[PDB]
Amino acid sequence: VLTEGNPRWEQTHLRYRIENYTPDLPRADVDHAIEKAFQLWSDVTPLTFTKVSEGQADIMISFVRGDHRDNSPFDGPGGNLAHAFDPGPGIGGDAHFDEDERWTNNFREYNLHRVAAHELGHSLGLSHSTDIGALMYPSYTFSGDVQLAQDDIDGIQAIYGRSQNPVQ
Ligand SMILES: CC(C)C[C@H](N[C@H](CCNC(=O)OCc1ccccc1)C(=O)O)C(=O)N[C@@H](Cc1ccccc1)C(=O)NCCN1CCOCC1
Ligand SMILES: [Ca+2]
Ligand SMILES: [Zn+2]
Ligand SMILES: [Zn+2]
Repeated sequence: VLTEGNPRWEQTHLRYRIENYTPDLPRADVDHAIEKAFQLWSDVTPLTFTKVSEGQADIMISFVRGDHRDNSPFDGPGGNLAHAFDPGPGIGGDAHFDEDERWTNNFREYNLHRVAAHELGHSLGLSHSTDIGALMYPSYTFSGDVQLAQDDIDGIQAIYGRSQNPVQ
């Protein structure tokens, strides 16, 4: 079961920029994990996201460590892995990834795509789920696959509406 709060982007076409990259995995793997995480939400709602190299983007992603000037510092390896801000200007919608963690793209601890998809749901306005199988559950889990559970479909669609088009 979810628990939704309030703020939500009053525009269906957002833009995002990936400020920097983890030296842990190739640039293309980072770009693609982020892209694929956005693609999940886009599959069930009328939202659209566009990667931007520069200019004003709505969602700014960055890998940071410890105190990164936003009043909520990271803790090093383990524990807090990342965090995103709910819809709004400035840091609203932004997502920071704890650089102290090793970011992977497989079963090895801390699959970037699995954490990014979770965080980005926050940037859209999603609260957490109680359902241990949903994507918005409060702690990291990797079934080997990352697809929205009913809880996630329901929570996000309640805010933005459902898609018209099928999926794949
Ligand atoms: C679900 C995850 C993919 C993401 C999750 N990230 C955040 C955690 C809260 N971080 C955070 O910084 O919260 C306050 C905040 C929120 C927004 C902006 C600024 C500040 C979230 O999704 O709400 C996380 O780091 N969770 C940690 C656990 C944790 C939770 C909150 C705070 C600190 C640690 C985790 O799963 N880490 C995996 C290891 N463990 C640790 C022990 O329990 C079993 C899981
Ligand atoms: Ca950490
Ligand atoms: Zn931060
Ligand atoms: Zn969360």
